[PDB]
Amino acid sequence: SLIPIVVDIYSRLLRERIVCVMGPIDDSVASLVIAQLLFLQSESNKKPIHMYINSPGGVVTAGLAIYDTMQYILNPICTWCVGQAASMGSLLLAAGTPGMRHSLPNSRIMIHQPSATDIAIQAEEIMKLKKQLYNIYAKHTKQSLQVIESAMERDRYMSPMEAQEFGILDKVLVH
Amino acid sequence: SLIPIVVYDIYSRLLRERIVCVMGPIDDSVASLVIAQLLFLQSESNKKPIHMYINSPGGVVTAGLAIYDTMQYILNPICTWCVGQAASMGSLLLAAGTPGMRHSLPNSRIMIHQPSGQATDIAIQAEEIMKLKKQLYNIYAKHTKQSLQVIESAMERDRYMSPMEAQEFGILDKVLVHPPQ
Amino acid sequence: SLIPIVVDIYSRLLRERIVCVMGPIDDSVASLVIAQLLFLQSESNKKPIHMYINSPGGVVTAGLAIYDTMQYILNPICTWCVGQAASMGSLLLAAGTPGMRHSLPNSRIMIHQPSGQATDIAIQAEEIMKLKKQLYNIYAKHTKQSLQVIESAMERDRYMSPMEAQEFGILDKVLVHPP
Amino acid sequence: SLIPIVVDIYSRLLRERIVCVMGPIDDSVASLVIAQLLFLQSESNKKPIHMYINSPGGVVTAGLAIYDTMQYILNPICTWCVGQAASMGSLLLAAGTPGMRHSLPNSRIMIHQPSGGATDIAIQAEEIMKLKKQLYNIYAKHTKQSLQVIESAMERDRYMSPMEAQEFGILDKVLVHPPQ
Amino acid sequence: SLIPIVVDIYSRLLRERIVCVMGPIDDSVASLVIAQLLFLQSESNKKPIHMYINSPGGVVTAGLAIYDTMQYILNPICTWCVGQAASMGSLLLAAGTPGMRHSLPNSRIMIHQPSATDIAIQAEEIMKLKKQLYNIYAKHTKQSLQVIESAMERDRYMSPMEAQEFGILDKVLVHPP
Amino acid sequence: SLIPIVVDIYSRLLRERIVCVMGPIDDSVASLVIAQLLFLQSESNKKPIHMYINSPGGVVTAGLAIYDTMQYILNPICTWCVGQAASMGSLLLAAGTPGMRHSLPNSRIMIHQPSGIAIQAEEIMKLKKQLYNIYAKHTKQSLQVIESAMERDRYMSPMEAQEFGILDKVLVHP
Amino acid sequence: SLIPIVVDIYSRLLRERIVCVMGPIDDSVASLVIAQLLFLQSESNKKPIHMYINSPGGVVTAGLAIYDTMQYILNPICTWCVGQAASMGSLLLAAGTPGMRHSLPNSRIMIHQPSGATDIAIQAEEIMKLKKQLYNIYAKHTKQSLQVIESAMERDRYMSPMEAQEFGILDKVLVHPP
Ligand SMILES: Cc1ccccc1Cn1c(=O)c2c(n3ccnc13)CCN(Cc1ccccc1)C2
Ligand SMILES: Cc1ccccc1Cn1c(=O)c2c(n3ccnc13)CCN(Cc1ccccc1)C2
Ligand SMILES: Cc1ccccc1Cn1c(=O)c2c(n3ccnc13)CCN(Cc1ccccc1)C2
Ligand SMILES: Cc1ccccc1Cn1c(=O)c2c(n3ccnc13)CCN(Cc1ccccc1)C2
Ligand SMILES: Cc1ccccc1Cn1c(=O)c2c(n3ccnc13)CCN(Cc1ccccc1)C2
Ligand SMILES: Cc1ccccc1Cn1c(=O)c2c(n3ccnc13)CCN(Cc1ccccc1)C2
Ligand SMILES: Cc1ccccc1Cn1c(=O)c2c(n3ccnc13)CCN(Cc1ccccc1)C2
Repeated sequence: SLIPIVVDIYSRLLRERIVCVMGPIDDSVASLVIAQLLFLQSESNKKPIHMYINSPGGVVTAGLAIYDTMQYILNPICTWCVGQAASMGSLLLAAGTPGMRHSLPNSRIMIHQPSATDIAIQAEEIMKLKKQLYNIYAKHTKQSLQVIESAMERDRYMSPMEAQEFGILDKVLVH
Repeated sequence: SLIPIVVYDIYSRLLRERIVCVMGPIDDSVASLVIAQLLFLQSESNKKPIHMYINSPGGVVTAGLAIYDTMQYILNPICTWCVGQAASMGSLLLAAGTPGMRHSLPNSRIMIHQPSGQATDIAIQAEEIMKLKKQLYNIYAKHTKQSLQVIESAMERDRYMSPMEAQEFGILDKVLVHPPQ
Repeated sequence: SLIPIVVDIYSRLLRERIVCVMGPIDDSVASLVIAQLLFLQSESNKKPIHMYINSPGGVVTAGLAIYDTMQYILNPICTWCVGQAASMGSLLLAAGTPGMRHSLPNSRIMIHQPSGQATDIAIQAEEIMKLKKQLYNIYAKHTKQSLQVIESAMERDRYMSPMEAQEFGILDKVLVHPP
Repeated sequence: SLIPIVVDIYSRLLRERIVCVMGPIDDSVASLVIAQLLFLQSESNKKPIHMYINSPGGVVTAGLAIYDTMQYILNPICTWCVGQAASMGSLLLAAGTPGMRHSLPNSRIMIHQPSGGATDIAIQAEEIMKLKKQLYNIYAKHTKQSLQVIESAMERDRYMSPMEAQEFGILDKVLVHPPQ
Repeated sequence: SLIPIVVDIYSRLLRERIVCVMGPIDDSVASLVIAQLLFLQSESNKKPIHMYINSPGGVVTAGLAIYDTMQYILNPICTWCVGQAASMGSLLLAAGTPGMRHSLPNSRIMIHQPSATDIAIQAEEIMKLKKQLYNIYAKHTKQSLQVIESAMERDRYMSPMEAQEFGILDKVLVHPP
Repeated sequence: SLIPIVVDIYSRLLRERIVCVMGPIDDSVASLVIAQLLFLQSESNKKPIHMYINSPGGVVTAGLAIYDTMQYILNPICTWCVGQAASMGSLLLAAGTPGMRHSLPNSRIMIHQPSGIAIQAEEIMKLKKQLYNIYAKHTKQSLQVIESAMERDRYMSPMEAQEFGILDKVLVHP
Repeated sequence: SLIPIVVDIYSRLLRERIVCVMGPIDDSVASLVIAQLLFLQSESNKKPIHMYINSPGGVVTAGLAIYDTMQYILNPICTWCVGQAASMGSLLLAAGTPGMRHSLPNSRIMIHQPSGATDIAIQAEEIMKLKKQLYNIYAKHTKQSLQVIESAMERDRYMSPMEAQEFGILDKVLVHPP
């Protein structure tokens, strides 16, 4: 028992121009997501693309690959948080086109990074990655580096409204 | 190991009947699957009822809340049906059905008590577990019409309800033995 | 090596309106049996449905889900025991339509419940007992035996012959060839 | 191993009305064999069915499920022992239509049952004896040997040659080349 | 794993009437080989059947199953040893139709049996199987039982020419005629 | 779930003349990449081929197999670093056609090799020297610069990769 | 990996008469390679076959199985070393048709055998018999003396393509399409 067929449902979502990041982020997810984003831009570089995010996070470099692809394509991107968006998941959520970042009412949003890496790396390198995340979160939340760094220190989740206040998303909708 | 074929694919057939199955433990991939089916069925007709079959011991809370938010999101009425059991997040989805359209078979077991803990994708702090718990208190109260204190006390009891008890408590609306007609 | 093709045999059985409970019972089996039963009722709610049972038991709640579905649908249900029907398997066997519960001559039938899968999640003493009582009532309903008779019999760790099962009220007919 | 294609080689064998019981016998093998036997009966309830046996034995109840099915259907059944027919395997071999039970020349036949298990769930001492006595009666029925003879023979932990199995009543003919 | 398509390589060999015993021998291999042999006979009980052998051996009863099917069918059977034919593998190689048992130049051939298979069996039984192997080898090589028993006692491989002298095969070929 | 269908998604990329080196490099990855490179050349020995690299590295000989095929085929090869190009990954990135080596803004490049198929000390060193020569050929740095730089256990940004000669362009938008 | 489709990549290579030996060699690989070689011979007895070799070695008897098939078929065989050709891999590389044995510039070639390979454990005399067969094969195709082969295979080392050329393992090292 695996995937149903419709009048494949995940292919159906791709016809809707929906890209799913609904799990832990690794290099395989990144490749699949990136391949889909470039394909949808080709079908149309003006029509919006929709990203469904239900991820606890994952590999940083895998997440930044998706982010860079989101920034590369010309399409407006509507991000949708369902379930949760934690760590790199919340970075992709905040990277949506301004005005088009949404969450469902009961989602949980976390920008705190966990205590991840394809290979072992040095202290100076984890900190360079961390600082890249600070700049991206700052860019898209309109918050200063300081309040980003301090907020990412708190090991906690935000509600959709808190995330809206903080600048991670724009709209919280029930229907 | 083989999923039989009909006059094609039994589970594709249920989906043509607008039937979605939550028939096991709930995790992120189940939620991904259910959610996609609900949004698909809505697009075929946003007024025609959808039916959700629930035989689940529970699972990941955020995955269950993902399904719950999608249930409340779509315009369709939703009939929930409990066969076997609806425990933990399973009973939440059962109680989240359209009022008057929440059913159980006669011998099912319903539990709103949450398990002591794999209801998390990643380990979390004490304060977050409590925020999630209160989210559940509010949802059970919203759909059962019981007060917070009644829900909080009831969820502290490690027990299952019978369908008739679940009906009196406001979790479901009718217990069926045979089809009306 | 795995499942030939008729000119799929299990899909052929489903054309015959045959449903298979041929292994241990869990939520996955229950979901598949239930989907088939409802599908067959829609093709026709009067044509008999046939359930083949060769099972050592399984999850109680999953077995009750099948049982409830059997009782829900309009179709008459012929139950056939090949090999054995143990624990929840004998409950489904006994739940067939009166006069339509069968067994092959050398099958083994046990209504004794094993000690201690059994449940999907761990449960309290009171819950295990409430499940046991649901079995008592079902067995009493379809065998026409009193509760005390059921409770005492289910306390014996033994198997029955098809004949003993007929005398006890679990099945109606024991057959060697097409009756 | 990956089956080739001519259409699948095993679906081709089913068109020839050949059912294979190769390897150990469990509930899944039984459900499959039974389904094939009932299917072949429907295609023609008089045409012989052929059963190839290369098995070391297996679950008793599963073996009896196949056996009862063999006795249920109308069709004649030819049994062919290739390699070995041990324990429940030799019971299916011996349950073929009288006169249509065969073996290749170098096969090994054993009616002795294996110690311990053969069982889907653990069982009491009285039940295992009940099942054992069922096997005595089946072997007695088709070999035309007495219960005492069967009980004593199954106590010996040994195999038979095809000709010993013929003289004992398990099979009817040992073939080296295609009969004409 | 990644089996290429030819406008299925292993089904192409079956069209050529080639059966493969290309690994260790167990009941599943025997079911397949036997099914293919009977299929090929039915398409023609006169045309030769070819058996490619690169096997280290395996289950005795499984190997005897194939052997019996080889002797059963009417077709002449050409056996071909590529790589190695050890234990039951060498028996199948030797069971080929007289004059049609071949090997490539660098193959290794062993009639020595390895020191469980099938199920746990008694001492008398394993000896009965061993005696069945002696007789088979003695039939197809034309050696006496004494010669067979002593040769199977040596833990060693033969070259194709040694196996030719011994009677296990008839032709050692480098290239086609 | 597995891969989606469009009209498979990676077969679509191949129709675009895109080859993916999107994970750790091993022999199986090498044989697949190689076959796609030779196939694309047959389709056309003149149309650019694009290589997407998100790799932490892998087997050296496997990576050199890919590198040699890149240098063999006549096509211009455009390399694109997304996420990271580390160890052999950064070598294939630098092996692109001059002027056609790219990276997205937040990628990480590392030419340091990892400390680690059961070979002798002389052979590990022979292999390392081959990497030096290759990096020196395509970055236009001298060997001493390559050897000292590969000693540092660090990652480069795309911009320092550019000034070092690993890539040519850092793109943000089309 | 997930094999892509073109309008299967490895079946496209086989239509080019390319057979791949791109990993460790075992009876499974040999069975497949042999089947491909005999199929391509029937497509044309004389058209060259191409063999891509990126292998660390494998079972000796499996390797000799492929080698015997290579010498059996009438087709000329072009060998192409990419990545590496170690132990039995280098034997297959060296077994190509004289003048048609190739390597890319950065490949590594090793004729030294490993110490551990064995379908079934064997005696000491047998493993030396096999070793002698490898000696004779390498001698035949490199045109070196047995003594030269025996000494070289002691040295636990890899050769460069140009060093394999002057030893007689291959004939051409090329960078771009000739
Ligand atoms: C039409 C189509 C369909 C599927 C995928 C791609 C395309 C078109 N298409 C591209 O989108 C790009 C390139 N390219 C080459 C030939 N066709 C295409 C070259 C690289 N470029 C930059 C890039 C790389 C990775 C991530 C983000 C951005 C994008
Ligand atoms: C027609 C169809 C078929 C299958 C799937 C989707 C659709 C249509 N369709 C949507 O239903 C939604 C969006 N969208 C964008 C393009 N097409 C669609 C965007 C937002 N999304 C909100 C959402 C997400 C998860 C759970 C609940 C609600 C709904
Ligand atoms: C036509 C068809 C085909 C396949 C499967 C079902 C159907 C028809 N069909 C039903 O049988 C039922 C419902 N339903 C909704 C749309 N179609 C159907 C909803 C309620 N359900 C009650 C039930 C649930 C579980 C177990 C037992 C009984 C029965
Ligand atoms: C025509 C056909 C094709 C495939 C499978 C079955 C059939 C016909 N067919 C039966 O053979 C039987 C029943 N049945 C009901 C509708 N069709 C059929 C019901 C009872 N069953 C008894 C039995 C069961 C298992 C083992 C041995 C004997 C036989
Ligand atoms: C036409 C065909 C196609 C595939 C497979 C077989 C056949 C023909 N065919 C047989 O060859 C045999 C039987 N049989 C029955 C219907 N068709 C066939 C029954 C007896 N069996 C004897 C045997 C068994 C095992 C090994 C050796 C010999 C041979
Ligand atoms: C047309 C096509 C399609 C797929 C693959 C190849 C081809 C054409 N094609 C070649 O490209 C090459 C050879 N060859 C033989 C028949 N067809 C082809 C032989 C030698 N090989 C050299 C090589 C090998 C590995 C890596 C790099 C270079 C190139
Ligand atoms: C046309 C074709 C296609 C695929 C496979 C084979 C053939 C043709 N074909 C043979 O090549 C051979 C035989 N044979 C019989 C019927 N067809 C064929 C018999 C002997 N075999 C010897 C051999 C075995 C292994 C390796 C090398 C040589 C060669």
